Amino acid sequence: MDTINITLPDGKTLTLTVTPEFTVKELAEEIARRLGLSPEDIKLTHNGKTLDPSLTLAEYGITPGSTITLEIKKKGGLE
Repeated sequence: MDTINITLPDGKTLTLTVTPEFTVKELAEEIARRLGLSPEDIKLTHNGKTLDPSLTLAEYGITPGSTITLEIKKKGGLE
């Protein structure tokens, strides 16, 4: 396996390729470019734990062919 699935709040899924040389920040900027968003707002969550952009994908122990869910934070006003 070399492809991964990413489930967004819209309900659809996207297919991207992952490598041990790619970082969490790099992989996030690639997928975000197609959706028109910023990497500083999207957070990757796996097994209940979140992934940091400073670390690597091979440090967390992630493999291709797994299910990943992303989340985004929205702001309206003060109250």
